[PDB]
Amino acid sequence: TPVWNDNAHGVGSVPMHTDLELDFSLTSSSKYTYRRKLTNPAQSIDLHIEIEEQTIGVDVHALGHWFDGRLNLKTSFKYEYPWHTAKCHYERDYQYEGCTACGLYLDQLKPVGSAYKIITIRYSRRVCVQFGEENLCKIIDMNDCFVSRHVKVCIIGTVSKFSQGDTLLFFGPLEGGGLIFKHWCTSTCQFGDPGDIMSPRDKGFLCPEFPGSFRKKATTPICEYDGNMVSGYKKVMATIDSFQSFNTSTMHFTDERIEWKDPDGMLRDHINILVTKDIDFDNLGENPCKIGLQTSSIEGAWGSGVGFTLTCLVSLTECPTFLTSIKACDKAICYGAESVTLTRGQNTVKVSGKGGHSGSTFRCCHGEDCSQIGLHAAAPHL
Amino acid sequence: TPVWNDNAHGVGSVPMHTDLELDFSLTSSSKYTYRRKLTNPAQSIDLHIEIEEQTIGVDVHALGHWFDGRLNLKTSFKYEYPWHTAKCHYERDYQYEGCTACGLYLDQLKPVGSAYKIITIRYSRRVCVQFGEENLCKIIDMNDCFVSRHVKVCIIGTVSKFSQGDTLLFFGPLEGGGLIFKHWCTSTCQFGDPGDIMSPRDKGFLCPEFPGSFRKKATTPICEYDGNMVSGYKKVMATIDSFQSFNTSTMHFTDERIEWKDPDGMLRDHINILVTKDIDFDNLGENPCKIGLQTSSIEGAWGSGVGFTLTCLVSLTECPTFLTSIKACDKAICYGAESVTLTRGQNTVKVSGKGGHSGSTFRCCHGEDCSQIGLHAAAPHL
Amino acid sequence: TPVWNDNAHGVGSVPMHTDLELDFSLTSSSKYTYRRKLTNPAQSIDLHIEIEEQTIGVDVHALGHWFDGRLNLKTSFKYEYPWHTAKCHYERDYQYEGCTACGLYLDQLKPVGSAYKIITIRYSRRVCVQFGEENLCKIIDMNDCFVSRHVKVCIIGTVSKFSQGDTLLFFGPLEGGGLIFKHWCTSTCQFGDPGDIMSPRDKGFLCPEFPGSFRKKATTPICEYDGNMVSGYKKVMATIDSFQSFNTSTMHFTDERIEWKDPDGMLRDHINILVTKDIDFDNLGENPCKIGLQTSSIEGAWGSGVGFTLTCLVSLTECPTFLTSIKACDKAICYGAESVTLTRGQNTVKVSGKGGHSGSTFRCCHGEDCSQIGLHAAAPHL
Ligand SMILES: *[C@@H]1O[C@H](CO[C@H]2O[C@@H](C)[C@@H](O)[C@@H](O)[C@@H]2O)[C@@H](O[C@@H]2O[C@H](CO)[C@@H](O)[C@H](O)[C@H]2NC(C)=O)[C@H](O)[C@H]1NC(C)=O
Ligand SMILES: *[C@@H]1O[C@H](CO[C@H]2O[C@@H](C)[C@@H](O)[C@@H](O)[C@@H]2O)[C@@H](O[C@@H]2O[C@H](CO)[C@@H](O)[C@H](O)[C@H]2NC(C)=O)[C@H](O)[C@H]1NC(C)=O
Ligand SMILES: *[C@@H]1O[C@H](CO[C@H]2O[C@@H](C)[C@@H](O)[C@@H](O)[C@@H]2O)[C@@H](O[C@@H]2O[C@H](CO)[C@@H](O)[C@H](O)[C@H]2NC(C)=O)[C@H](O)[C@H]1NC(C)=O
Ligand SMILES: [K+]
Ligand SMILES: [K+]
Ligand SMILES: [K+]
Ligand code: NA
Repeated sequence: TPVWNDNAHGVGSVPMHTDLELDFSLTSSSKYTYRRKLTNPAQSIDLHIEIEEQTIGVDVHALGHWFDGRLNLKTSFKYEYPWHTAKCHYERDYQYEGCTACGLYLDQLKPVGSAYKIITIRYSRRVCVQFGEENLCKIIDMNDCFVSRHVKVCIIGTVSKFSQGDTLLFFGPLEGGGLIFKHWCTSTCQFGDPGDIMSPRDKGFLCPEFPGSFRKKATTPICEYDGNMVSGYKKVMATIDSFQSFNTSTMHFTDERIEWKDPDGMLRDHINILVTKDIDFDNLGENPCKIGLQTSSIEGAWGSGVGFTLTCLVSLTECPTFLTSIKACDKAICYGAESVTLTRGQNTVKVSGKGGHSGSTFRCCHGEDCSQIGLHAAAPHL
Repeated sequence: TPVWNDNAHGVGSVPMHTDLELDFSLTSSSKYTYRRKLTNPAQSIDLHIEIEEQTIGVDVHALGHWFDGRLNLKTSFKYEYPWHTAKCHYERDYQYEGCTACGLYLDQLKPVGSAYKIITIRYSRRVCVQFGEENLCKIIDMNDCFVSRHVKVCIIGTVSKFSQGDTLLFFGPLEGGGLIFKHWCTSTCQFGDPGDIMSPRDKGFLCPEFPGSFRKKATTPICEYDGNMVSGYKKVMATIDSFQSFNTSTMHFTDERIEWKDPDGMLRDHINILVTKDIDFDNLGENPCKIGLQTSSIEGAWGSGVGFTLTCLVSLTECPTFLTSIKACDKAICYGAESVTLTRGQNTVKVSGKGGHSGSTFRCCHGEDCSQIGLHAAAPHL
Repeated sequence: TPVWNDNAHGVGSVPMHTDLELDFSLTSSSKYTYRRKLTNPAQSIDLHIEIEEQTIGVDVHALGHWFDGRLNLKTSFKYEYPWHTAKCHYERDYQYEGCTACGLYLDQLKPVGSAYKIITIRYSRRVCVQFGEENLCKIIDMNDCFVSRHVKVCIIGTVSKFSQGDTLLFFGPLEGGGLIFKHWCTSTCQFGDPGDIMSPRDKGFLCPEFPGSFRKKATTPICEYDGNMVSGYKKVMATIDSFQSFNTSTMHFTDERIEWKDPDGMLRDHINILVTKDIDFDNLGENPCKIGLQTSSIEGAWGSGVGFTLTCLVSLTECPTFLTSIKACDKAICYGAESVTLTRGQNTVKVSGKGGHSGSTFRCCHGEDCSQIGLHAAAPHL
């Protein structure tokens, strides 16, 4: 007969047994403080609420640096091309009757920015509530709720600035801001594209294609190339106003993740705060079920839009069944979650996730509780 | 003087005459159940609420299968090319002083997945409410409300995973999941692009372009082609981690539509449930207006991002005017809606819609009531 | 000790001291009216609320007209090409032993539509509230709240139809509707792309690239070109159902901005209206701080996805500190905002914005109050 469920984050209330409601639209980039002494219609309760500015957390794959460069054309006339040491090149031989060779190569290379592929975007605010001698702080994700015996704080919002798959480019001492690219080259990079010339890891260029053709023109042959000769950096700069900038504040780069506070004050979210002074709220997720967790296996990749899957062994006691969520987390960041009705005893639960880095150990978690160890996922782009 | 309007789905309440509020953030992929006996401060009322998991419904155009293949180059030397039977080919003749022909053709073709263009995305939850001997179930769209005399259930949420225009690729026995492509080729498909080699309907390939050039190189000429030789499937697989996967559960494919439950447990929506035990809510859309409906004509297409327009003849009685919505629906799925202030008597109302398939008969509907017949739209991509 | 903050738009209420709540999901394209006489459990208060249809305001850059055309190939044999007057052309000379010239040129040019790049998208509803002899109307942005002593109206919603960076194409007497393009050419335009042939300002074509190659074939040489010969307009029309249409009503074009009401009746937003008859709401943004404003400088561009930055000199009196927002606005439209904790006396505040046109004078604003003059930003695409 029981059907315990902790996936509901919120409260049941009797509107006549509630004492205070705060309901408002708040600038995303602003904090908010509320302080009041709650008195009886000779004992007072101190209420102190602090809501911090909206933070964005983006799980990314670092793509390395984008480069500007010049495309050079050379003519030579077995026996190797004069330009052979160039990493990025294209050639055609005209031979017989040794050869007579046309070559293209990139040179005057210079890094212009660092690029990051968006894997996941999540917004949150840190919320702290003191009610009497109770003090509790929690990072509340947008579209989730802070729940306590006497106070509920729900945040509801939407933002459409960034999308999964976008590429963020930072031109310099990041902070300040960057550009969003919606069409950074991936499966085909041709010279001229945004993202054309990349160095994924300081060494090794991923060279673009040169889709055009050579031609040979009473003396010496002269080579011509009839494709595009303008680098992607130059083409983008020539129409820079076509691209979308964003600004940042208090940036924090870590491996495969960027967090910051977006200072765009045009954005708002909705905050609702409900307080009951006497009779406790009915916590909708209250239950007597107890969960033990450990990892079993993992497959897939960090830093990947495809992602990974963490297999968890989950033990349920004190309930016949329990509808809940099992998460894949490491160091207080969660990368995926699976809603599941557990049955009493052992359960096997697969959790699909995305994000993290080579050093991540993805743990099986329930609420704030996690397994003793996590598992590493595989590298992407092998 | 009257200005009846049923476009407001919700209630007016006196907060002191309300008995229970449930307010919470719920895991999108989780159900929720609430059961309580409502008692007087010796007669009890059974309250039973069942909210089902979020479902996504996507109106799509089935694009057929994407293929891998190999690009082959041949040299021949009136009188037809040795490779002439290949559906996808490209040739250049070098003649005079019969010809001497260079050819490219695709072969070793193999279907790798089924592709679907997103036309419309809608999320919903089925909500069932028992209050006493009243029992009512309704599919509630995200950002709409369930309304009854004693209970309101509103769902508010946002999801940004899928966008109109995205292409979904399913690699195998769909269920499990798929990939999202944001740049599947449409107006120009070149060999190497995602979507390059398609078969829209099991027969007939839509062949990609081959943008490169041929060249002819003491004996026989040998042809060369200087464009890309790697298929789009291979190029995408080589950088697969650049693309975004999604997972699915309890899939249901129908013609030009896919429905499933997304098991991503990181997503949440907001649920508000308000209950009045005694005095009925004021239903904000209550009215005495009566509507009769029939179709008049249709133009445009199913399976199209451009869409169709259904013209409806709508009769209004019992009101001088009525602000309401007229919808284009078939088999309990609605594909478009027009808000309109009807005037007493006959009205002509045009409803713009998107989606459906060749067998769809788009009917004129108001609320749960529809015309006796619907009209077929035209096919896309003719 | 004080920490005044006006970034919270909303109210604190005691639920037992509130008299009426309206909560509902409203068709985006519908208005809503509520009229009631508020009576004591012999004096009545007239309540009259009018909510107007959702309006979209899009800051854009007008891209000029897109053209259809025909690609013509000519052979000629110092001394200028027969086709030299064509604005869009491509040539290769085959010379020595004067030249023998192959040329391509565009002709039969015809404008097919007007294109606009989306810079910013904002939705709003006009809300008017009469409570007794108080009457107040305000344009309320989605996810903001109307706040007065006796009535709060909050709008919460999300729409995903348009994105920053999309290109809107209007084919004719705009109104009716248009097409959305997610991949309009920017940094590289090749013949065949959406956006290939543009005229930014009635004179001057921005010509596309012709990435293919010429070749020369007992008499006269004949030129061939092996690249794409089909215009972008024709290629798009050939697969028009792949693109997304939208409809419009009561359009209003101004320089670099378009406003309209989207008649898509499938879209809804959420409206909450709370009324207290007797004791005034606690306005969460109430404060005694007083602000003076003037511009100091500006940099950056109108009509640009990169944007501008307006530097404001802001004087704070009557408070030691004040957390608020300073905006960049002109003629009752705001283009950016910065949340800031001002300190008593002078402050320098930088406000990042996007949008506007050459005639815009961006002013420093707080609430409904603005500086006496604004500053012009620079043109984009110079
Ligand atoms: C959720 O999806 C993952 C992802 O794997 C799928 O990705 C799709 C894009 C598509 O390519 C499909 O063919 C592919 O299976 C599933 O994980 C995969 O499962 C298969 C079969 O068990 C394994 O062979 C893969 O190694 C494995 N990959 C990863 C990264 O885990 C997963 O099964 C699916 N369901 C759940 C509950 O996570
Ligand atoms: C809503 O838009 C449709 C779509 O038709 C428009 O699509 C735009 C993308 C653009 O190309 C524009 O030129 C085009 O008209 C309108 O329907 C069309 O209306 C015209 C004129 O009556 C007819 O000739 C078309 O056949 C018709 N097409 C379809 C599919 O119905 C429609 O009028 C407009 N308004 C409403 C209220 O639906
Ligand atoms: C908010 O961002 C703007 C935009 O300028 C940045 O844009 C990024 C896309 C990237 O290219 C980065 O290199 C670039 O600085 C900042 O404005 C710029 O600031 C610099 C340094 O002071 C000036 O040299 C530029 O002229 C100026 N441009 C504009 C349009 O204002 C701005 O500083 C930043 N911060 C704030 C608070 O607005
Ligand atoms: K080439
Ligand atoms: K070609
Ligand atoms: K060329
Ligand atoms: Na070529």
